[PDB]
Amino acid sequence: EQPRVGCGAAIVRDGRILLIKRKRAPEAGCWGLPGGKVDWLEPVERAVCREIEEELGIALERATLLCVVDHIDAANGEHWVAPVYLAHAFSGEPRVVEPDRHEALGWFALDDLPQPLTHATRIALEQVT
Repeated sequence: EQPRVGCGAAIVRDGRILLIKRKRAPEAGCWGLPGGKVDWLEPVERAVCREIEEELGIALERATLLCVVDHIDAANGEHWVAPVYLAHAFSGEPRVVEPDRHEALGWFALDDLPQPLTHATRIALEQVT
């Protein structure tokens, strides 16, 4: 019926980005930015923090707006619009908190990215560098 609101985080340290590999559709088997849906009555920035905490077990500090991703896929019947925030700083150490949803995690150099990447990640990366 109508477009849904998502969000994401581009977590970058030392010219490397933190990517997580999805097990489940959509975009199953792709490496991508952490993120997810914004909940009813939740500010978008509190959603980025919560969702990265839920997925990676870390707490973002000082995340700034980077871009907005259109995820339009008429064939599979979905439309998400997803603001993506850049973060250089956080507390805790990243881990796959939910083994049912993700099966790998890593720091990758922006010139040597893994494949395949989620659409959201390709668009985000065109902004960063």
